[PDB]
Amino acid sequence: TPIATFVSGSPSLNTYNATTVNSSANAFSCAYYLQQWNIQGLLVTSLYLKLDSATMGNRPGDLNSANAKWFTFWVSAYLQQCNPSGIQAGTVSPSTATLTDFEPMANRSVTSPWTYSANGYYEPSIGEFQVFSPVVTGAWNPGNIGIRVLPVPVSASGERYTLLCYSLQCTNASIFNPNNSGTMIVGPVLYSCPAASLP
Amino acid sequence: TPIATFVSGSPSLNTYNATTVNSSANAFSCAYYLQQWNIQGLLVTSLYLKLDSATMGNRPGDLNSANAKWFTFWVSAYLQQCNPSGIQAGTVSPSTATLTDFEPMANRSVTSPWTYSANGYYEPSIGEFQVFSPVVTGAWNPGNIGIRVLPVPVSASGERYTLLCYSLQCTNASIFNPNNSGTMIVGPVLYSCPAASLP
Amino acid sequence: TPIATFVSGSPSLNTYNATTVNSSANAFSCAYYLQQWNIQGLLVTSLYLKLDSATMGNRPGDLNSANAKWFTFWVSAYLQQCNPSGIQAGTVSPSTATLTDFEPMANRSVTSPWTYSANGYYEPSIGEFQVFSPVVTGAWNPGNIGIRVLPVPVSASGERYTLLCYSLQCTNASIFNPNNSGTMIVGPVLYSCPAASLP
Repeated sequence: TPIATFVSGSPSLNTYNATTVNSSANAFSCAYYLQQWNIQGLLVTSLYLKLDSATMGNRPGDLNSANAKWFTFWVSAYLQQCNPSGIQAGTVSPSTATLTDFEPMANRSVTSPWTYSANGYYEPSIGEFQVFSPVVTGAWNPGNIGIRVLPVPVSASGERYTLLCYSLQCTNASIFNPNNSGTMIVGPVLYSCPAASLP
Repeated sequence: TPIATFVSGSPSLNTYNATTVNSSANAFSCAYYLQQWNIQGLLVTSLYLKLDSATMGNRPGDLNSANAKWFTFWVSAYLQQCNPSGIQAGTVSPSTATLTDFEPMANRSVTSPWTYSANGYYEPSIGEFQVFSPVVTGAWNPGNIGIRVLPVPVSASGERYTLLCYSLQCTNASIFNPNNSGTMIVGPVLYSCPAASLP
Repeated sequence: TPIATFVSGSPSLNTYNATTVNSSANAFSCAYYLQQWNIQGLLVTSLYLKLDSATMGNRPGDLNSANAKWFTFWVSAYLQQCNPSGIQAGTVSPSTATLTDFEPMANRSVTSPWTYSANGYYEPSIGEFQVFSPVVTGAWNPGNIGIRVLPVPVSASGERYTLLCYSLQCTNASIFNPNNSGTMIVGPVLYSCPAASLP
């Protein structure tokens, strides 16, 4: 068809099956809801993200860990080969489309790639910047969330993949401090870029 | 079809038949031009807004009223049941589509709803933030317009609707002061989010 | 078809065949990569821009020239009649579409037009503002790039055209100072607005 779609994640944001690594290299479980479109070669991506002190995992309490403000989330079309944030199998429409139809076209501003790890922290300092106010509860007080978002080339086992990288940038240290209970939801974050291929 | 469209409002921005309520709970007539797309479940909305001292209505001159800087505009797909800003009947294409095809999908970050009034002021403090420089004339000097925009759940008579809420945030007090004559146009403001349904 | 596409420019950003004029009225050669969609009357535009001290042309070294921070780039659907930035012939799909299918609908906030020159500097002070961090090399240190982007009406020989205008706004003076060698890439800059016509 001229238009293909992909949907993945937890509509309730109550299943915490993806992964995000913060600037102190600490890995956490998170919830997400991902909706994507490939409209004749234009990739449109909608993303919600949620963290919850009760499900994210252990928060180290050393000063550096507790004061972390940035964390990275990766949307991938390569769920087995290059999937650092653990995007789940979802639903592609129509049946003749395949998830690789949702790869972004290569970023023409960046050609040195990130070497993929399962728990490595990558911090982009280039690209588009958006600003969100999050929905927070409890003692969590990150303030505004800045969002750096771009396609990034990623190398894994001699292959190159372009993924979508989101750097979520809290104004305040708060959510990675183990003394503070609460939750945070951000979205829907919209991002468009050229797709690698036509559907 | 895979794509449906809706167009409503005043192309000239010279018919002032919609309504906006400002932070002092004062209601004003405004002009708008609304163009929307439902592209296989992706809702894309383009909006222009205009205020004119000569057509907006009486501006109370108490300090609180005169110093108001924020005002809220509502795009609705429910023109009879939940239409706080008075969006006008328009044109849906194709003929097999219906305006409810333009409801946004529920915001997954917010589930406590706004109780609809015809003249109630609602102020979102969550969601995406955009920045526009307005087109102004006369003594109107709002400066930059910040725009908080998101889908919001709205309760009316036991039913729930998701609307698009725009909070337009003047840098300076100016346009609600009855001593100042002039006009302001902002747009085109673009906003995308998932639609509730496929066309 | 319901969807038409246009692609033009240098995928490598290594062919410098377009033109940008900066705030000191100095003209430079630049590289670009332009991908556009007309989705049933919605115009979506993706743009990369690159400058390189080695290919941009002579940089005057008077204080005013060297300290220039803003420069304007024009995306046009009128490659012969109104093409101030020198957008190159490209590829329209399908074969039944024509490049004029990519004209933006008129900006409803602005009706006084710019008088086109081949080397005139136009500076918009109205419209949407985005923020990018650029990819830079060498001694180039512009810092963040603010981007004012909007459709603008342009008059040429009694005809009116709407073009897309991008004002790229460096934080620091740097890239127009002839003492500083280096390069800058910004993108992909995405911009949507209503199209003048259906494909």
